[PDB]
Amino acid sequence: EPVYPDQLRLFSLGQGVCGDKYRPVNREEAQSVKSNIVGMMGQWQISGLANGWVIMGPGYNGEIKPGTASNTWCYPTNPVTGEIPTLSALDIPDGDEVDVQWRLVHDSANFIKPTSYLAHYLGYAWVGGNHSQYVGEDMDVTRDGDGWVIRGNNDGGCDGYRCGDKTAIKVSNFAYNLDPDSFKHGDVTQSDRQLVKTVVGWAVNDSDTPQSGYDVTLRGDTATNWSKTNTYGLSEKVTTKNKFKWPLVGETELSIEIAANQSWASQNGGSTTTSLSQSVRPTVPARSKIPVKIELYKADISYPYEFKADVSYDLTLSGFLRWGGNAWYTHPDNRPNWNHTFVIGPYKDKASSIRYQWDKRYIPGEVKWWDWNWTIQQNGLSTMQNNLARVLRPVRAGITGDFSAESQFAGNIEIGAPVPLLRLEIPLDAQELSGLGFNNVSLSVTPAA
Amino acid sequence: EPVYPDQLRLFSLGQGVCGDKYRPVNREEAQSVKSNIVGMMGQWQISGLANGWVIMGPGYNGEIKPGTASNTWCYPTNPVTGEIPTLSALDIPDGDEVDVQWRLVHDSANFIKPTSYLAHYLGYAWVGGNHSQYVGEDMDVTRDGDGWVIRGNNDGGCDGYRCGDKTAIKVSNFAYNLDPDSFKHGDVTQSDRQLVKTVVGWAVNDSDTPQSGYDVTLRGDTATNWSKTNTYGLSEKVTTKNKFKWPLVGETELSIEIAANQSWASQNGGSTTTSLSQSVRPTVPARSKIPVKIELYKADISYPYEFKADVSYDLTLSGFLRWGGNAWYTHPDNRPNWNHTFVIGPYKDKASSIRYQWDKRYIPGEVKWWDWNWTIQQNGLSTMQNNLARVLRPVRAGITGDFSAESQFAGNIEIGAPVPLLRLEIPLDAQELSGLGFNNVSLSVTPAA
Repeated sequence: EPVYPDQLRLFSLGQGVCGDKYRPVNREEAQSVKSNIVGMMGQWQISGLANGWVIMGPGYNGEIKPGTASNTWCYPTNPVTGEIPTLSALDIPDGDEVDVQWRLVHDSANFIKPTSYLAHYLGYAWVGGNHSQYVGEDMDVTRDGDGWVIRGNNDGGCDGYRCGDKTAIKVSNFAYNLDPDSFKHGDVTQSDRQLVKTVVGWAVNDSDTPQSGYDVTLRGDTATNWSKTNTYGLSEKVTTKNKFKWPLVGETELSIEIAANQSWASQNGGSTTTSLSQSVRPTVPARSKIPVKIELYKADISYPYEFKADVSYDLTLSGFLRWGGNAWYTHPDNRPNWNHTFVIGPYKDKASSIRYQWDKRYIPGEVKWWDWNWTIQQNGLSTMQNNLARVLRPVRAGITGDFSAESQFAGNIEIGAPVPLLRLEIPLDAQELSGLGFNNVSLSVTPAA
Repeated sequence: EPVYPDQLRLFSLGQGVCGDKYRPVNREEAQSVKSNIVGMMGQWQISGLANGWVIMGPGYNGEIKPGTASNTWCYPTNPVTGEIPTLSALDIPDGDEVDVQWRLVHDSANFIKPTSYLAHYLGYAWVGGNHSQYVGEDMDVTRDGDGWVIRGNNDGGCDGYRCGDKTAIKVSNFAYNLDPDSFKHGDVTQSDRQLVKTVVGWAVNDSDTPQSGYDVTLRGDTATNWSKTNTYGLSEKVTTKNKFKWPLVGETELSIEIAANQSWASQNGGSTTTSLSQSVRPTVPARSKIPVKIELYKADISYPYEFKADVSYDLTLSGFLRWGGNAWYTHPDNRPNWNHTFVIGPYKDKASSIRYQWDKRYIPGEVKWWDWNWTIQQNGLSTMQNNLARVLRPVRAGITGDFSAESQFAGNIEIGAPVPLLRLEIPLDAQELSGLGFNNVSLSVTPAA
């Protein structure tokens, strides 16, 4: 009877008052899911729990102590049970795309067997070859254009009504979305950082009155020459939902961003240029000057990287539905030749979401596709969870290569101790800085605004 | 004027209804933070925005479309401005404790400079050695028991009231909490699952009445032998707040768990027996028997692992407060020798929490220590934000080693096509099975419920 974070619900109805049909989560429970509750709160928020206890936002390390609050963390009085576990991803080794599909589609234990049992549990008939008495066994795996078809082998002769019409399991419409959070790198091959130059000088306040309201700003541009290899071909078909900054490693800093909805192998490197945008606002006492320093750098890195790409695809089951032993909601007995497709990956619509239908299996208005509750009474809550936990298991391919970058950048503008005497007195040799890789470098003393 | 995700508050009062002193977040605002709002929502949760618009939970891919809901995502009508930015973590490689601490503390850019400036901005005097005009330079970092002290060098003479009384930045009381989520693993060295045996038999329905409503269940014991190495000593002082199961890699199922509050290096292996409890619900027709199968495996895995430990510590600033330029709330001008600790990491209390004091700087009765608003007027909001961001930047140390496991388990109980002719006639050789490492194995038949 564990509490399912995702069923929790926050209410604002007074001390210890839950919305209708829910009840308060007590500390004991709050403790077991502490991580998930704090994660849904504001930094300094205080929400109430049962029997004079409260739980605090991450700002408070999620402390749970005695207290009162007008809002309450509530949980269903009649909790929906048997959620589908989320197993750890099945890592597929990088390779060419076919290398990846092959390894997935021919995996008996992790794919063929479990998707087959699904079709079987749903109601499809003859999901297995004539050479086995068990389901998901003796199955030919045939290529069919882009997708793959998995059917029971007919070789020889079978015996049973329409036993000759084996169920097909079509796998198609593959996509590989790169997960920027799975970044990882090896031994930092090349690494080093040099101080190519320090720009020094003064800012002066020639008056008898001190000065504040003036921003000292330094602008200019520099560059970063980078490159990344892509050991395999799958790279050509992997994309990111949204752009991102390449992770920092070591000390050296970089300015690199990968585009979204664009191939990973098409963004193999290049030379981009960066701005310089510091703007300090120092106070200089009348008849005085502060020393101002600016350090210029040049560093570079080399290291093997590795990101993970989530593999998603369409699962299509087609054959005919059993007699007095079916899971469609109408429960046909005319052996209709059904054709359904679930999407194994991000939500698309209710019809294709095993997870959706399964989690709303109790709101009658929602059960418009598969009667998940029926499969549960037929095989038992466990067999169903486990079966689905395998089919919905996260499949991931690894994308690897080499990374190397060279960049130049400025440190911060630093001001020192004022000294007895706003205008600047710091020499810039536009020519020289340029030679070192710093362009249109300039320093502006301008009124604050 | 960005919306601060962590200032959001959910109310359950009806379409568009926010609690007092709060207003409904609109589309555009919801857009710019979509990632965070959807990350604070239950999987299938649907919450209202302004003007009949609704934002959906993560299970729905966080979709924003026209809709109505009972609860509303709200925002303050007077938010606290200028939140301290949260930078990207600073990853430090594995190594012995001192080495890890050294790499953090001896870091000028990420540590010395930022913490020095903090002390400078707060009013501490002489935060730098007399070899540099700039704050945070010519700093001597010395070992002070278990901590470290960063104090300005004193060689030679100095010039300034009590300038020989350099402020000291003392870093101490380090803690390291391993993040079970940070888990990563290299190339799977050893890996493979041998089918050591496959028990086969039949389940017979001695009646004319098609029996069902009873489930067959296998049960017994078998061991899992695991070992792991810890490359460095940082391990001896790291823990986990709560226990956890070791992550599943490949197919080889395991059952192993790390205890909480037990040094990582003290849990390097052992042999832990694991049970086995499969079960199926065979619906067998009249006068019939079905073939049942149970494959028993043996698999082993080996791979280098790596987690991440969050580094926390106390930061104490001590020196005297500058005259006419100070930030303690009472603003002393008697150059008192001050002493103060900040806890850099999880929350501990108000006095030692920069984030708290910063977010509550506009509540008069909350300003009992440092006057943050002062520093803003003294250096500018942007300068203060960037400094505190560097100072509060998350620091994670990496934990590494090798892991290897060898276990045994049963696959699911599979059943086949019922055949013309509940008791089980599946033979179990206790001795054979015990000789293969499978003990107390048995098959029971009981009422499905």
